[PDB]
Amino acid sequence: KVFGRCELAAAMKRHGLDNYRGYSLGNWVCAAKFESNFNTQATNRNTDGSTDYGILQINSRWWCNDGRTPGSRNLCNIPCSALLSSDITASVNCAKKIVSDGNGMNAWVAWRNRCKGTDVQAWIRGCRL
Ligand code: NA
Repeated sequence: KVFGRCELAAAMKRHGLDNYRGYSLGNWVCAAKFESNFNTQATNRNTDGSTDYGILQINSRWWCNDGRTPGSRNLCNIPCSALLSSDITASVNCAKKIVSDGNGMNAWVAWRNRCKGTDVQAWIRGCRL
């Protein structure tokens, strides 16, 4: 599924991401834009051989099981394929554990490089929330 901007904003809000760990909804929509372009089926291979899955590009190195990332963990206790679903529940549940891990949204390097400190409120501008 390719979400619309306000569509994803509404789905993240319903799943309790708005201001989760103090991160306004626009931070989460910004991160999704640059991680996945709002495509739930997005997958990208890392140099270390781990893969990033779904709207928030959650890494098989720690958070999900894909069966092909040696010495990795599955801290969200999910198959990585669950992060590609048109239903974002699994991605949002796992993102709550990642952002709780001590470094907030800096875990998403594209958030740090492209969203952090910017006018993230613009990402939810005009959305009926
Ligand atoms: Na893993």
